[PDB]
Amino acid sequence: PVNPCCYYPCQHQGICVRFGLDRYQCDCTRTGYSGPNCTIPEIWTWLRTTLRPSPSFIHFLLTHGRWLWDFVNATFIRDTLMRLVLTVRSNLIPSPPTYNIAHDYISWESFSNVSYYTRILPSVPRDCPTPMGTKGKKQLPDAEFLSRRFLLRRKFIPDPQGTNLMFAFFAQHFTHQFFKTSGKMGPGFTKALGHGVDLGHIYGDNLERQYQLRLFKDGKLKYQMLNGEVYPPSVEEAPVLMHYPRGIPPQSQMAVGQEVFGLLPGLMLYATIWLREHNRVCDLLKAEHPTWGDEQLFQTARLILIGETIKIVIEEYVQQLSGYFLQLKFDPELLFGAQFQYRNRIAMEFNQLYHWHPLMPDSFRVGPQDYSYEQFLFNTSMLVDYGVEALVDAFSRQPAGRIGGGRNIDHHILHVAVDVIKESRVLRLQPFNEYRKRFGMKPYTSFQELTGEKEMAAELEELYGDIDALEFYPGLLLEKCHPNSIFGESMIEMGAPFSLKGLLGNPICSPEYWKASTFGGEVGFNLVKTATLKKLVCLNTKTCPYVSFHVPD
Amino acid sequence: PVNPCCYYPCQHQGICVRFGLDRYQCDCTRTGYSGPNCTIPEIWTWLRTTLRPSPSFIHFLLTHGRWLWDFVNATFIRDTLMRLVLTVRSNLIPSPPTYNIAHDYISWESFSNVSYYTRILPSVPRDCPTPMGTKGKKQLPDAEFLSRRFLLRRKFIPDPQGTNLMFAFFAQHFTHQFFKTSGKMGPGFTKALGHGVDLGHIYGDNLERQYQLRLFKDGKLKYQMLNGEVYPPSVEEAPVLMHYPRGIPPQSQMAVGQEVFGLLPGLMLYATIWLREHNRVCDLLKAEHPTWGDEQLFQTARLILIGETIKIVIEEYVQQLSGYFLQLKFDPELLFGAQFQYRNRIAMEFNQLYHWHPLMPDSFRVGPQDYSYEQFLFNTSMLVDYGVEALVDAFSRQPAGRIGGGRNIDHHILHVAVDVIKESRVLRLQPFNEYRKRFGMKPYTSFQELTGEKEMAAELEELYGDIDALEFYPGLLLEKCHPNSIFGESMIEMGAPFSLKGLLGNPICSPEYWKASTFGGEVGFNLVKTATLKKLVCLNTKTCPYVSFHVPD
Ligand code: HEM
Ligand code: HEM
Ligand SMILES: *[C@@H]1O[C@H](CO)[C@@H](O[C@@H]2O[C@H](CO)[C@@H](O[C@@H]3O[C@H](CO)[C@@H](O)[C@H](O)[C@@H]3O)[C@H](O)[C@H]2NC(C)=O)[C@H](O)[C@H]1NC(C)=O
Ligand SMILES: *[C@@H]1O[C@H](CO)[C@@H](O[C@@H]2O[C@H](CO)[C@@H](O[C@@H]3O[C@H](CO)[C@@H](O)[C@H](O)[C@@H]3O)[C@H](O)[C@H]2NC(C)=O)[C@H](O)[C@H]1NC(C)=O
Ligand SMILES: CC[C@@H](CO)NC(=O)Cc1c(C)n(C(=O)c2ccc(Cl)cc2)c2ccc(OC)cc12
Ligand SMILES: CC[C@@H](CO)NC(=O)Cc1c(C)n(C(=O)c2ccc(Cl)cc2)c2ccc(OC)cc12
Ligand SMILES: *[C@@H]1O[C@H](CO)[C@@H](O[C@@H]2O[C@H](CO)[C@@H](O)[C@H](O)[C@H]2NC(C)=O)[C@H](O)[C@H]1NC(C)=O
Ligand SMILES: *[C@@H]1O[C@H](CO)[C@@H](O[C@@H]2O[C@H](CO)[C@@H](O)[C@H](O)[C@H]2NC(C)=O)[C@H](O)[C@H]1NC(C)=O
Ligand SMILES: *[C@@H]1O[C@H](CO)[C@@H](O[C@@H]2O[C@H](CO)[C@@H](O)[C@H](O)[C@H]2NC(C)=O)[C@H](O)[C@H]1NC(C)=O
Ligand SMILES: *[C@@H]1O[C@H](CO)[C@@H](O[C@@H]2O[C@H](CO)[C@@H](O)[C@H](O)[C@H]2NC(C)=O)[C@H](O)[C@H]1NC(C)=O
Repeated sequence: PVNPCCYYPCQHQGICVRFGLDRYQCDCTRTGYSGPNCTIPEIWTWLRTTLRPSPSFIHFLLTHGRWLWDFVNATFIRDTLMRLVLTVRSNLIPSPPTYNIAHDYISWESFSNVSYYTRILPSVPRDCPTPMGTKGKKQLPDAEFLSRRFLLRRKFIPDPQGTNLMFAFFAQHFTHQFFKTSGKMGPGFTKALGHGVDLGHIYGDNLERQYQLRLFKDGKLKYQMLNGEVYPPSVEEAPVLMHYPRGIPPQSQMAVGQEVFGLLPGLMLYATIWLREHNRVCDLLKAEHPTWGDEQLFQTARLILIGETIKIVIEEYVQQLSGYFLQLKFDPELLFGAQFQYRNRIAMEFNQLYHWHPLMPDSFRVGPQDYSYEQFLFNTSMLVDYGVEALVDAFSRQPAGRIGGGRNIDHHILHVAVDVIKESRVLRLQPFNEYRKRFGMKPYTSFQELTGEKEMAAELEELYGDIDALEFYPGLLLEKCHPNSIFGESMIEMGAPFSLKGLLGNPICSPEYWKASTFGGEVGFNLVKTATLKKLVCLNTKTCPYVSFHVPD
Repeated sequence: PVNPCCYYPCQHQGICVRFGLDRYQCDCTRTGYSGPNCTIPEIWTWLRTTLRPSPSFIHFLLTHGRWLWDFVNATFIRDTLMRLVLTVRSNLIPSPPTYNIAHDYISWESFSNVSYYTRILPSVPRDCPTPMGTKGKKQLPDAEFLSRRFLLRRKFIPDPQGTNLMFAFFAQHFTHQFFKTSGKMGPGFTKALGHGVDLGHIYGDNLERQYQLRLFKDGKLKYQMLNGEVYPPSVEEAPVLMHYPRGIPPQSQMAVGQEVFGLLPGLMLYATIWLREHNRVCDLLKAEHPTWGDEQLFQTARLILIGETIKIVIEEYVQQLSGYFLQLKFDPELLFGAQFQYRNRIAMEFNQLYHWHPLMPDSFRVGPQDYSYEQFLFNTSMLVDYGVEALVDAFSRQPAGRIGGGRNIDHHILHVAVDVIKESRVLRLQPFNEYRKRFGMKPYTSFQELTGEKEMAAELEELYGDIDALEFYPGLLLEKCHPNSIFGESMIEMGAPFSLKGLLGNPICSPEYWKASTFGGEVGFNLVKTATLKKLVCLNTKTCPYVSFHVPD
């Protein structure tokens, strides 16, 4: 017969389990629901559900009435909510992890083979009628067409919140620590073990590689001097696998710890920023700690930057993204009261949802100059010709695409979005609406309801046949935005839990790690605590330019 | 000058940090103490310390007055204490981990390179005057002599608590999951990634190896039929690295997942027991779940046995070891209230303290027959000639050495204890008395106080010069026992936290994992919950013999 699990009968996180020839059962353990499918609510659950406001409403409360928020921020309520935000959001993510591409059930292998992404919902069983469960047509909308029609940039739609390329690239740099999908093993698998903010894009994803980059004196990273300015070394001084155009592969060529940053100037830019940071830090340690070995100076500088990364990410990055009036606060001691696992494992759906290409503009403006994609991609010289100050200034001033809402990827990078849909189909990712459910939301009942506009709605409806069969990635980028947001409801609510668990699940946030000692004393500790995009830039430059995650005025 | 940290100035878990040319500072963050060395107690700490009874006293309460305990066990207090036991004990161990052989300071590498054991206290800095801090002679007592004199069995001292070889071997089997010290990388390093009860001694420490053992039908492990009895397959049917005497390396040769079990008959015995278990379980799954793949049947059987292992370990193993009247209880839901990290990382000191060779007897009695060490070690045929029932019966009936108290390793295996002291010295393990401190105890002020007997006391005293300089491993095995115990104060108090954190830090204990679903439903779940040494034996045999962790009457 039909695999019963193809109907996704078990609700509210209950686990579908096949029995006998053709039966199923749900595991409602700890779901707050009981009954055949986990839909009869417990005493308290039912109180919560009635008294739960909508994601939209909360969003509104947070984006409105600064008078109340200026007061809140000023008091401890800032910490009370920050804690709330941290615990309720985190909690929706399995820790320790659950599944992967091979196992649609907890297993020792899935727990211990750190080479996999995890997954939050299982796969569509291989044996289902329609390719995504029980509804839709047999064939699914042709990837290519789907993007052409709904994701291809018509005219440039700027992000309504003032988000800049200075942000965009940081977004890319940063994420590419833990998105390193494997060429050799294939989709579902990751080179970026560590699965978090390990800075394995500065330090390399392996010790052999990291060892090529280390200067081994005073625990510094290797570098080179071009125009009296510090930059990463060449592969001539640091042999190590870097994907680059063969052509000028010695000098001009650079090595960084993420084998892909050689490509776009904005990547190498941040790589330069952080390297200058690493060494600047060491300088301040060796000051304090003459007796310290090179190894210690290295490992400790690392920890500083890891901490520094997470502060900026939370208090600058996510602050800007969210457009909140609640002033976000990075402070691990907030979670010492709570029950939190200090471990992280990158999920595939996360991989899928962080494909923020729409941010990317039509061209790249550097003061008077205006560079084509053709001119910008692979530009081996652009970083060193312009100088970090002038490039930071540049990106800080140029806008970026409203991520969600649709029709907003520039045609150059459109094929990436196509491949994402292609692998989505390879990974057997469940229907969008099923993910809506798992992240607490109500599933959509129409395409018109998904994106509040008839044209795309009816056209999608015709293509997919059914809203339930609407795929995950399309779902995310086509959904209507809240008023004046970078993206819509489903992006926030599925994005948050992954992001926060990534950030706070880091061991350095742990009670065990989060001490002055661990960052070599107060100067270390306060470097983390007083971290700032503007500091990470200007402390490492001769000049201090415009540096921000939003365009001026 | 002298590295200030060689005095171990920072108390109560405060972290010594070198500053400038010759200064130090303590990191008393969250120690419950403040002041220069972390010795000025906080308001509550001071209340706890006054109101803390001695380890000895508690031990007495637990081993005495069954009338009170028969009542306690019968009520919920059994769970209240079991929880207490679990939380207070666990807590003394860093999670996430701290150091390793390379780093005497938290680092990303030490956090993420799972190839190391961790360590609870740092090393003796390389630059200290005496080889163990500031006291003792320059040279340390000659390993060989130290064992000859104090650890070599005179006459056999049986364990006063009735502990048998049936226990002894389980102890060895079990532990050798997570003690797999690496030949190639050297001391400080481990083949046994997983760092816990992963059953990587049944399933192998790698997927390539595990794949050689799997039958790949109905998710069973490969096997062979000798005398109508099931046993592990030969290397002819399962090629895979097994350390064995070259000689009869085809048939007669066996493969198991731990490359060392080929040696002693009691190891292969348990290997046989668990393999029979694995397949017996699969049989019961395939019954329920016809549609299930081979992969699922395999991963799930695993989880059952992992759970089954931990129940028996806690409720039978540690029960017997402890001689408690409080009836220990394996129940993960006990910790869902608490703040617990569901991760484990095997420490070196743990490695060091679990060298329970003294358990091993003078010879091996199998009913009428009496086998020399010469006859027992490497006996390729002994398992299959005798039959598991008759061998279980045998070990269940023969005693075992009082582990602590001294002078109790049989001369055959004495060199192991020598090597342990040798690597202790390689790993730069801190003084015994420093470990006493870190595990809450008061340091010893005399050798006479360590083992309450003048002869060994004054002789040690002369050899080591100072109690502070007394090494870790000697300390553990020479210390006086509580009345009628298998070992003394320091073994329990340093052993417990590691053991419980190993057991309960397992992901399957997690809220996220601990569901009927995860073990494929109620039959799975109850297999874990109703687990028993006696079941693990008799359900897999034609006959049911004497099977117990203690000798009869
Ligand atoms: C001009 C700038 C950019 C270019 C040229 C670009 C291009 C690409 C390419 C070629 C791929 C790989 C396609 C594949 O493997 O199928 C990719 C994937 C990806 N992109 Fe972009 N992208 C840009 C900006 C961004 C931004 C702003 C983000 C948002 C943080 C981002 C995040 C990602 C991620 C996370 C992946 C998948 C990585 C993995 O699975 O390992 N990229 N992009
Ligand atoms: C006749 C039985 C036994 C023999 C012949 C034996 C012998 C040995 C040998 C040869 C070593 C390795 C020496 C070295 O690498 O320096 C060793 C280490 C060890 N033994 Fe025993 N032993 C026996 C029983 C036990 C028992 C009852 C236990 C207690 C659980 C035990 C636990 C260990 C452990 C945990 C190690 C270190 C493993 C590692 O670092 O990987 N053994 N023993
Ligand atoms: C966990 O850490 C250990 C030890 O740090 C890593 O193993 C070791 O890796 C290094 C570099 O890969 C090897 O060092 C040697 O140094 C010279 C310096 O020029 C190098 O050129 C030589 O080729 C040589 O390999 C070392 O041999 C190797 N072995 C050990 C145990 O020291 C291990 O790779 C780490 N584990 C993981 C998975 O990262
Ligand atoms: C994590 O899991 C992956 C996938 O299970 C492991 O990689 C894969 O390992 C297997 C066995 O080592 C390879 O399978 C192939 O199967 C045939 C069957 O006879 C075997 O004889 C061939 O030699 C062949 O290798 C497979 O190639 C390999 N690659 C992948 C990604 O599938 C990986 O080893 C695991 N990671 C760790 C560290 O355990
Ligand atoms: C909808 C458009 C605007 C609102 O005007 N942006 C957001 O809501 C972005 C956002 C918030 C608020 N996240 C938090 O849940 C969050 C924000 C701040 C703190 Cl402190 C904690 C969580 C995210 C977590 C992850 C994420 O990427 C995947 C985006 C977000
Ligand atoms: C001193 C001799 C007798 C007492 O007569 N044995 C013990 O005390 C052994 C013992 C107890 C009690 N452990 C618990 O702390 C323990 C026991 C039971 C539960 Cl449920 C939890 C912890 C150990 C944890 C680990 C361990 O090996 C390293 C031994 C032990
Ligand atoms: C739980 O869900 C299952 C499957 O989704 C339900 O079975 C369906 O019953 C509904 C209404 O009673 C019908 O629409 C279908 O005929 C059934 N579908 C399938 C696939 O079997 C089941 O009724 C639910 N459990 C209960 C008892 O409410
Ligand atoms: C990559 O960028 C570099 C430097 O940014 C380009 O060289 C400059 O281009 C501008 C206008 O495009 C001109 O003024 C000059 O030809 C160059 N700079 C000056 C003032 O000398 C280069 O052409 C680009 N290469 C690629 C890959 O397109
Ligand atoms: C903390 O410990 C250090 C070092 O162990 C103390 O320094 C010692 O002071 C004691 C008594 O005052 C003397 O025995 C030694 O002369 C000192 N030893 C060393 C190695 O310096 C220090 O006094 C303690 N901190 C305080 C202020 O109580
Ligand atoms: C290993 O053990 C086997 C079987 O347990 C030994 O063979 C038996 O030894 C007993 C007495 O030692 C004798 O009755 C026989 O010689 C054997 N069994 C019978 C009844 O046939 C064997 O000698 C041992 N080998 C080693 C490694 O010493």
